[PDB]
Order: sequence, then C-alpha cells, then structure tokens
Amino acid sequence: DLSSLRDPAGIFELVEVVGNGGQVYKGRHVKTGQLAAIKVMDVTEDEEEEIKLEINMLKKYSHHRNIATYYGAFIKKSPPGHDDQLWLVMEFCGAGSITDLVKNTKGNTLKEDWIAYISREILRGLAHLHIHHVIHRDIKGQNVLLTENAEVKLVDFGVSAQLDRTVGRRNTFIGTPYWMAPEVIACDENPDATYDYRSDLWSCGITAIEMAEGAPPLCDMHPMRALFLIPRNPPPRLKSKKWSKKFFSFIEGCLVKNYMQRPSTEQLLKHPFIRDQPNERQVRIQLKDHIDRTRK
Amino acid sequence: DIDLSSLRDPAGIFELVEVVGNGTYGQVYKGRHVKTGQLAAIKVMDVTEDEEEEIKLEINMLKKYSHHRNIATYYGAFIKKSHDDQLWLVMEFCGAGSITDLVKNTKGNTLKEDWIAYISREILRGLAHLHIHHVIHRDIKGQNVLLTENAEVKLVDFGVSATFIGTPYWMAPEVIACDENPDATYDYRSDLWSCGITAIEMAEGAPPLCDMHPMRALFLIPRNPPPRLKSKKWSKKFFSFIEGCLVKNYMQRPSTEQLLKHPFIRDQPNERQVRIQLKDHIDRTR
Ligand SMILES: c1ccc(-c2cc3c(Nc4ccncc4)ncnn3c2)cc1
Ligand code: NA
Repeated sequence: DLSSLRDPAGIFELVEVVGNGGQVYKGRHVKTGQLAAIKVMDVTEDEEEEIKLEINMLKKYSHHRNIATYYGAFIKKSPPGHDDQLWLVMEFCGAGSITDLVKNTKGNTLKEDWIAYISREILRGLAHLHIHHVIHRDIKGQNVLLTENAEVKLVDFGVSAQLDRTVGRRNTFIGTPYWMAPEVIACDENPDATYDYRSDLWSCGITAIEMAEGAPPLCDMHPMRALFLIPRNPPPRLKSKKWSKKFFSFIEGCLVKNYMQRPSTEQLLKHPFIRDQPNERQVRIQLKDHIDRTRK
Repeated sequence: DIDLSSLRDPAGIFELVEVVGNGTYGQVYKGRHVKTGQLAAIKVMDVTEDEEEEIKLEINMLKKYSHHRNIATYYGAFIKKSHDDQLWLVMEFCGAGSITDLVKNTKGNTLKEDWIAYISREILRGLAHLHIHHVIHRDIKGQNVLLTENAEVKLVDFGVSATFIGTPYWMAPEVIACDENPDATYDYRSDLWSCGITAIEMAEGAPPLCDMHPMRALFLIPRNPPPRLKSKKWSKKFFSFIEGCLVKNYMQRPSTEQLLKHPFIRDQPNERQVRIQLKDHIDRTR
C-alpha cells in the first residue's frame, strides 16, 4: 500500500545501519526475506498530519528498471507524548552509488562510453517519472545507484510527494547547491523558485560533468557562493578538451540556463551521445568487472 | 595543532549510548566516560578525504576556544578505525537539550521575558569570548544553544565557523550573497543578528519567516526590514534589544560589548529566581 500509514510490523524490519547521513538501514521484507533500503526519521504528531496531506498529493507510477522501487511509507509509533518514526522503503542496490564509482576509479574520471551508458539509464528513469507527471528533484551521483549486476537505478524514497525532504527538521535546510538548476534558486531575477520536470535535465548534465571529473562544477566554492553564481554564470563546461564533440554537445544540451528553452527528456534520449552506443554490451561488462574487483 | 594520526581508539575510554541529535557535519551521541560513568556528548563524524580538513578545524577551534562557561567544553578527540574511519569529538554533555527544544516544550511556545533576558545574556557572553579571540560562530540559532541540567547556558558547534547549506532563518542579511553584495562580506556582528532571531524564537516559538520555504527565506532576508515581535505585550526594553540585534546594515549594528550594556541584558534583578524557574522547568520535562 502506497496510500496508507501502517505499522511496519510483519511486513518490514530493520537489520543494520548503513550511514548516519537521514538515517538509512539495510532492511528486509518479513514475508519474503527480500532485502530493502529503509530511511528512518523521527516525526512529531504535527508532521504526521502533514504527511497525510502529502499522501493525497501523491501520483502513481509503475515499477521501472531504472528506478529503485519505492515500496511505501510506514509509521512505527512510540509511547504517547514521544516522537514516532517514519519509514520509507526502497529496493536494495549493493554496488553503491555513481559517486562511489567515480571515487573508486583512478584519476576520478569515468570513460566517456561509461558516461553515455549511465546517463541514458538516468534519462530513461526520468522519462518514466516525467510521463507520470513527477519531478525527481534530486538528481546527482550520490542518488544514482548500481546493483550487483551493473543495473543503474535512481533513488526513490517517494519522490512524488518528497516525503524525505518535507519533515524531520531537515526540511528547513537549503542543502547542497551544486546540482541545482538556475530556476530552483531564488535570486534577484527569479524571486519564486519554480521547479519543472526540466530541472532534472540540468541536474542530469551536472551529473555527467561529475562522472567526467569526479566533482560537479564550482565544488571549490563555498556553497553559498556557488548558489549565488549558478543563476549568474554562463552554463558550466567540461575543463578538459579531450572529450568527444558528442559529449560536449550533450552537456550543452542539458545545461541550457533558461528552463523554458531546455529540451525534454524525450529529446535528450535521442541525442547522438545517448542514442548511439556501439560498445554498450562491452561497457555493461566492463562495469560488472569493476563492481566485482571492488568487492574483494 | 592536532594531528589525526596520533588520535587513539576510544575503546575502554568512551562508549556511545544513544543518538541525541545532529551536527552541521556528524551525528551527536549521548556518550559515556567508561571509567567514571560521567556523561559526554560525542560527535561522530566519518573521515572522508573531502571532509578531512573540515573535521581537523572543528577539533582545533573547539579545543582552543571552549574554555569559557558559556562554551561547551572540549574533552578530547578519538578515531575508531574501520576503510572509512570514524572520528569521535568529545565534549561537555548538556543534559537539558536545546533552546529550540525548551520553547517547544513550554506551554504556548513562549518563554517569560526574564528567561529570555538571562538566556540571551549567556549567549552574548559566550559570543564576546569568541569575538575577542577573533572567532565568529556563524551558526547561532536555538538549536545550537544548549542547557545543562543546572540551567547553565552553553554554545555548541564550530562546524561552519571555519558543501551543504544549513537552515537560513537565523542568517544575517550580509552573509547572503546578492548583486550589490556579491562576496557576502560580514564580520563578528553577524552573530548578533542571529542572537536577535534566537530571542524572537524564544518569544514566539519560531524564527521570523518560519512559514516560508527556506529558499524563499534566503531571498527575503536581505530585502525585508528588520523583523519585529508580533505581540505588543513585551517591554520597551525587549523591543529595543531586538531592534539592536537586528539593525539591517551591519555597519551600524552595535558590538557584542554594546549589547551586553543594553538595559534588557544588563539589568536583571530576578536572575537568581530565573535560574530556579528554569531548573524546575527542566526537571518537570524529564
Ligand atoms: C536532548 C537533545 C540533545 C542534547 C544534547 C546535544 C548536545 C550537543 N550537540 C552538538 C555538539 C556539537 N556540535 C553540534 C551539536 N553537544 C553537547 N551536549 N549536547 C546535548 C541533550 C538532550
Ligand atoms: Na567551558
């Protein structure tokens, strides 16, 4: 059930922590022993009403192989007066993130045809979200996961209502600015930060720079300074001239400043850099190897 | 200065009990000194290559500048090796939680004006100590102002004193970059603004602009007039203290020393009684 607020008892249970940060657990399905990732946050009773409202605002969308499947939201109550707990459950991916991938690679840079393959998977996941009228809102290397089969999946802890960004005294945080499109940043020219499905495509382009260089543009900058520069700077660029013409054009394709003039997911899926991948099979293999030697 | 290599494993020295809160970077635990049972707050930060120097700095500032009754005292630092090592930053445990906590657990989410005068003064004394050492806290807010079980007031978190942007609601106008302020130039008086907002938080239960999206608050703060208390009940002194913390242009905002001489801060006759009222309120919430 994706429209309810049940107790996780008998359906899901926690086994061990992964990282402190939201707090993420390695969990399991009780009735089938299937592994799942579970985000656990403390919520007040005032916030629980807020998430009831947001469950109403949810949009439905089927499973999709480029999205880590969102299994639903649960609440594990505590004694009267104390803060309860919100669980957000999602498919488990054991090969880590794309950021881990680029860090666990010599020179902190991926091969261009790896970037092409990964970028296309992100786009296909996003096409599925956008065609069902949902913005992802947080595309970056950290939020793109590899499975133990070189499958690339977007993190979904309920992106439709953004439940993991809306409550738990972390919702008052501005967060990391490096993957933000110009239009989501309030500034002198844009007093109301509009979010659009095309915001994801800017972040997608930033994620491509991240794969290519290990870090998003302006990573050397204090985050408040970057937030100021992003709506003001011309579109960011790859530092090195080593890259193919197709790659530069794709980056330029994503990073159109004015979102009204930025292409849709469908258009970018047809971009020659994304569309024409002759070494795809070998790349899927190459990634499998990299995941395996890392595990030893 | 400290070197991360020399740091010992915490085993048999400190043990973690339970997560008690968060930091700018790192989870905060109610920890325990194994040999004596004495409590300590422990900040558990994962030592990555990117955040490796940010951690080093938080140790050094906490170590050198926490020798003042209004700064939560540095105990020591430890590393618990794993290949993603954990660093344990150990300091004085403030049992009563935060100011934000206090107001939200008080009836009608507001504190008596003389609780606010005492608490704000303690904040200002800790701040004066930092400023005279040429340190700017940079993240003063109710969540970083703590209370011990004895109603003592202590400043924590030198995290942003030296990649994520935190909450904006307590930021001074001058730390927010914009066209006529492209480099976000600011001084020690940034903290005094934040102290004003913290006082408003004690008075109303939330900072100004709390109903706004944080990104929208970031845009508004440099454009909006100084925030004002909603109610007309407060004294003339309190209004004037808030006005003084919240001078829009930091160039003519009073210094920490000047605000300590503000009658609202300076003249506290019921101080003795306030500490008792506060102590009681902490006990009735436990
Ligand atoms: C209930 C909730 C939180 C506390 C608490 C948090 C801290 C703390 N937190 C931080 C320390 C350093 N940096 C950020 C936070 N430091 C020192 N004591 N303490 C007590 C107590 C009761
Ligand atoms: Na001290």
